[PDB]
Amino acid sequence: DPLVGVFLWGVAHSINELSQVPPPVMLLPDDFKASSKIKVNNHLFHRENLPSHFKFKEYCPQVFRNLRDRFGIDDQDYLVSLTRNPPSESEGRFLISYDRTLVIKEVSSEDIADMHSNLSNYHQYIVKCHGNTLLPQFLGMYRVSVDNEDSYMLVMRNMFSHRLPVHRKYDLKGSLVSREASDKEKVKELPTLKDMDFLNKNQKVYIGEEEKKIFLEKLKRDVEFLVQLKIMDYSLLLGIHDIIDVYAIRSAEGAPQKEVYFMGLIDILTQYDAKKVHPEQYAKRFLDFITNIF
Amino acid sequence: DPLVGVFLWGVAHSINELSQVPPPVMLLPDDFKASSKIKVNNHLFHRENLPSHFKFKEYCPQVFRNLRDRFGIDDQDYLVSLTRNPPSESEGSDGRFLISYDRTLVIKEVSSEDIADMHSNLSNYHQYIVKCHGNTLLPQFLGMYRVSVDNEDSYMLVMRNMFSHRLPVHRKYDLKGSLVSREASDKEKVKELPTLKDMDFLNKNQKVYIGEEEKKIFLEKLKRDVEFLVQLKIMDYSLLLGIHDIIRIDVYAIRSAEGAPQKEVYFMGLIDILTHPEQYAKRFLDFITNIF
Ligand SMILES: CC(C)c1ccccc1-c1nc(NCc2ccccn2)c2c(ccn2C)n1
Ligand SMILES: CC(C)c1ccccc1-c1nc(NCc2ccccn2)c2c(ccn2C)n1
Repeated sequence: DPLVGVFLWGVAHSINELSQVPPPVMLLPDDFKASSKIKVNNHLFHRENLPSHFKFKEYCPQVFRNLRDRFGIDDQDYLVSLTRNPPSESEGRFLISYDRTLVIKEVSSEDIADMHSNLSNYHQYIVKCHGNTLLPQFLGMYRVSVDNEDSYMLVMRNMFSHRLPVHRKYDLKGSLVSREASDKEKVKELPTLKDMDFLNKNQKVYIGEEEKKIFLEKLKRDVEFLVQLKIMDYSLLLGIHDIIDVYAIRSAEGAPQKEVYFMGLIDILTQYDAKKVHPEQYAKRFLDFITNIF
Repeated sequence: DPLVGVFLWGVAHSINELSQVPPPVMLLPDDFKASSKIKVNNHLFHRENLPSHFKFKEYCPQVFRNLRDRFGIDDQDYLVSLTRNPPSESEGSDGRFLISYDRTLVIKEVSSEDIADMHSNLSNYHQYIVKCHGNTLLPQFLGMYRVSVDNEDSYMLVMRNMFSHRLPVHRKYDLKGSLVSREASDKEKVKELPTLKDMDFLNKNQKVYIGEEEKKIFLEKLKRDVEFLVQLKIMDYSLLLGIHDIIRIDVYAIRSAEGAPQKEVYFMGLIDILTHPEQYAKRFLDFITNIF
């Protein structure tokens, strides 16, 4: 595909540019309004793999580089992960690094515009909690272009594992209205189940009091932050593996199952799928709901 | 300097793109109309070394890559030579003129009008080079670029150095064999290594002593080189002649004969070039055949 080829070229190009720049000690207001653009135009050359006209734009290169650092990702390992072997495509557009450490989700221009408003607060928040959050870990944000058709790509750390594959998968909002996976959905090998499917299966999460106190104190301040930003309609992604992964929690010793849990916050924007009441209230309902999965 | 920074960035960038492409076995007519352009534009990012706005264009990437190959230059060694260390500047050309740190390459700024002319003859030049197996007194063109910094485009042209990477030139002549007197000005002769001309050559009574075998070869080369320049309707070219007195790769170099009055090394090749002419050639050949 052209869009992926240009994307992988652009990542390689931008990481190389950044190796020349030394990392600042401190970000500045302008670093969050910054970009790097490249317009390439090969006439009667290179016919292989890339198109002859394309653009590539990295949003806030200094901020994303600092976020990669703060989430313990090295710029060379980031490049290796996205380019050394091609990413796989999952069901817009939604790709996983060969090594299954990273996720690349196509988004809309209006999504990029939303991301820009809160990137500064997000950065402050990340510094303040030392990269330790259930929120998505944003690693980079790009606009690849092919003949005046722009496509916005957004890279996040995978909330799921590089090794242990997910057997069951839930999107939990704690809605008053029925949240049920449709029949169309349940024909998939690993379908995205919802609130009602969770309650009907009588699913519980068994992790132990120490681990749970930590997880819920994390979720509380993550959610308080989302309220602060006047954001809502987020879900807890919950993946379960029946028998470095920053979102993973082992089953307690007492547990009725040898299980590993993967939990983090998501959105229509940040969902692990292709692109398709007051916020203080949404939070309280949401927290009640997900406090009762243990 | 911005222009050199962008130039060296572009060379590195263009050689890297070419490492992805495998070299064709055969060029096509389109390879000689081809180009690679890049416009970079960083808003609020990294006002350091490169500017935030610039373009870079490589003319005929496939053709210059084939020419580098045909003149026995490896694309990696070419990149190493232009970028590993910064080039030095000389001030004897009508624009910028740089020498690779390793003194194997020369980078001469030219004009848009020059580039337009030189483009039309690159195909015939390529034919000619294949036909003579890279072995010519003409410049060995290795690459051809347009770096742009603000509104201001500057066309750069890379050639193998006709002079040496080791043995430095002590004396230096530009010979046309003009009807008018060609004389170095007084301003000039104050320089450490001045560019002397026809009349200065004749007055100093300079001769070139190389031996009849080596001279027959050199003159048969110059004849077909010059016949080619006529074919291209080109004139106002000079023979560059540099001399190393033995008091202290090089494809243009010839050692003094045994019988010679001096242990000297000569560097000769054609310059101010790839674009009445029948006349210019005859005068030019007569003149330079009489330097031996
Ligand atoms: C806090 C949020 C992660 C974020 C980080 C950086 C910069 C901006 C944002 C953002 N994220 C959106 N959604 C994604 C989302 C929301 C909640 C949980 C998980 N993922 C947003 C907005 C504004 C409207 N929407 C829909 N801002
Ligand atoms: C065109 C050049 C400006 C020039 C004009 C008149 C007379 C001489 C020269 C000259 N030619 C050098 N190189 C040999 C060379 C030149 C061109 C192509 C290939 N090779 C020079 C310098 C200074 C250092 N070098 C190495 N000047």
